[PDB]
Amino acid sequence: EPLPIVVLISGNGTNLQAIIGAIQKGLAIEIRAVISNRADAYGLKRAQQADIPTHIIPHEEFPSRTDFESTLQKTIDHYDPKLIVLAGFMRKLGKAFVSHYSGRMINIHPSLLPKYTGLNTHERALAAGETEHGVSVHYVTDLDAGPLICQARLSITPQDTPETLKTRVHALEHIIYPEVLSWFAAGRLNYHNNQVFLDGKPLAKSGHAFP
Ligand SMILES: [Cl-]
Repeated sequence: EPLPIVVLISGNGTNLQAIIGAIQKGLAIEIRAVISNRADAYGLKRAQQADIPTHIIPHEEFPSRTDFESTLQKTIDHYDPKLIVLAGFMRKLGKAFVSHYSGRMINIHPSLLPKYTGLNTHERALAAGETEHGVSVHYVTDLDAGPLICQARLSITPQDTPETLKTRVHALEHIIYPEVLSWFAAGRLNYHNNQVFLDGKPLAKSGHAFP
C-alpha cells in the first residue's frame, strides 16, 4: 500500500519526474500533490501530465515569511502526507516550519555533504580538485544540511567537466531518491536523537553509502 507524500518544487523538477517514473515501475509511493512557490516551474507541467493536483504558492505574495509558510503548511497538511519531499525547492524554511515536519521531511542535494552546500556544486568540486563527488539525501533541518540518509559517490576523472559531472550526478539522483523513498514506504527508516536508523541500526554519519 503506497506511502502518501507531497512534493515541493521551485523549478524544472527533474527529481519529481524520476519519482513519477519509479511509481510507474512499482515504487510504493503516492504523490498526492505537487506544490511550487513559482508559477513558472516546469515541474508543475510534469505533475499535471501525471494527473497530480498542483498548487502555486508564490512566496512574494505574502506579507511575511510566516504567512507564506502558514499557507504552505496548510496546503501540505490538507493531503495528510506521511512524507514531505523536496525536489529543487529553493526557498529557505523557518525554524517553526522545519519543526512541524521533523522526521517527515527530506531533501536531495548534488554534493557529498557537508561539502558544497548551495549552488554550482559540480564546478566547485572540480575547482577544488576533488577526486570524488556525488549526491546526498538528508532530513531537512541550515542550508542543505541535516542527518544523512544516503550518499552516492562517483569519480572525477581528467576528462570530466562541470557538465559531465552534473549529468552523471543527475543519474545518481534518479537512482537514489526513489530508492530512499522505497525505504520509507517499507517502514525501514527512523530519525532519533540526531541519528538515522535503517532497519533499526544506526547508519554512519555519512548515511548509507553507494557504491
Ligand atoms: Cl563507481
